[PDB]
Amino acid sequence: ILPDSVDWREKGCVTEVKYQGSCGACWAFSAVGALEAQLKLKTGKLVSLSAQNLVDCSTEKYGNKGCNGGFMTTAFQYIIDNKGIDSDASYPYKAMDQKCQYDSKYRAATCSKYTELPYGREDVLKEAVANKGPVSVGVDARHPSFFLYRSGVYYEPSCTQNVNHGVLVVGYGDLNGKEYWLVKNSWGHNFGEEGYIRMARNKGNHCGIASFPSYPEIHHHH
Amino acid sequence: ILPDSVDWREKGCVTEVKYQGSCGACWAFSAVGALEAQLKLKTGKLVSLSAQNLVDCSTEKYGNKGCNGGFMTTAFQYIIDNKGIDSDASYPYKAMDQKCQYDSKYRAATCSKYTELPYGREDVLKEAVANKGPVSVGVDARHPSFFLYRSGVYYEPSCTQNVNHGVLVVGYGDLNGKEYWLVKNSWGHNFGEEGYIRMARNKGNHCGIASFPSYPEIHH
Ligand SMILES: Nc1nc2cc(C(F)(F)F)ccc2n1Cc1ccco1
Repeated sequence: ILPDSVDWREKGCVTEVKYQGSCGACWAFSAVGALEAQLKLKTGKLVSLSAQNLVDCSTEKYGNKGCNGGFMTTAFQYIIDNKGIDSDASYPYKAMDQKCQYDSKYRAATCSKYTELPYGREDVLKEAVANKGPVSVGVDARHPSFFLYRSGVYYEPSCTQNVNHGVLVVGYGDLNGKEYWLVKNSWGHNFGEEGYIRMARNKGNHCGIASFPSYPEIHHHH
Repeated sequence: ILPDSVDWREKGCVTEVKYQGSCGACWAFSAVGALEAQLKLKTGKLVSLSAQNLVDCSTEKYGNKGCNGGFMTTAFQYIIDNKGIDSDASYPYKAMDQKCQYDSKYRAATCSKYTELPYGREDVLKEAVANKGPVSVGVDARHPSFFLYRSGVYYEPSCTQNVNHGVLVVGYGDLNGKEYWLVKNSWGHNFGEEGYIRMARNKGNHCGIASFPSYPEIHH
């Protein structure tokens, strides 16, 4: 039976909010945020993983376009196929397309698989957020109400299920009975509530938050 | 000689900042803001003009796509061709595509002509803002730095001269040695400084602000 509220920040499973600047790397930040939590759960160590490693290395054979966008699922697939991802410390974020510079010497995490949740199932997304960890999702972020959000529970009647922005669901709850998803963005600590947005939950897959969810798992490190 | 600083809000030539919502009508808000200023300068009365009238009626013939974007200059051409535009009060903004509902009986303004300024010429834009009125421009707004802007003079190293968002230049000045354009947006009061942004001026056509400037005129 699921908790009424979850916040993976309280379990030490969520790194500081990142700023993607003028590079469309939301998909890469979403993916490494999902994997960071799995690394903490497995090892007890919270380590920022390299979004830049994904931008530079999870490219055309993964359907991804670096600063012009990508899939969280095919990011996880790169990490599986590459047998690792570098720490952010070793392979820092530059907000631009670079040649691949992955070095196994600075590998900080691996990925053995990823799980894709069923389209528009907010009940199933709630289970995965409670029991597995933070979940990579897409939202429709193409609304001034979204990018000028300051606080409270975001609800936008003009929102669609056509997602265009990769974000991380790190919990859920309710604010005076308005249910929400707790979403970590990569627009820096000045966006929203110190980089987070609470987005309407159980309002018909609002902004497509449950449209294409996925989460990675870790098997071996050595 | 041109003034050091200009602000057309000081002459009562600028309406309230509007909120376009989820409809890409920035081109329409920019076009009516530039015409609103000429209407005040002509009649002495400040009247908000119908961005919706443009979205609905300045369509295929003007290369405009309503909530999917358009051009301030072809909007001015619609007003010239149509022999008017309704007030915002008579033809309210709905943030969606609708059938043309223009009615000459609620006409609040006309347009006799529009002028397009030369590409990249911040000196010529300054002359127009000083001597003519607010100028419709496009900027490159596709930068988190732009939509997160809170105060000061916006400078983005990643900005390009490929413009995508219509806005209105209502002045210029110098804040702490940073030259700026004073820009009215259509993202409501929670964007920037109560709906305005100061954008870097004389920094090589920053964010394309002087790429495609235009202003309308009224004769009667
Ligand atoms: N002339 C002109 N006005 C423009 C307005 C916009 C804006 F998005 F801000 F509304 C973007 C481009 C614009 N151009 C250039 C052009 C020349 C042929 C096609 O487009």
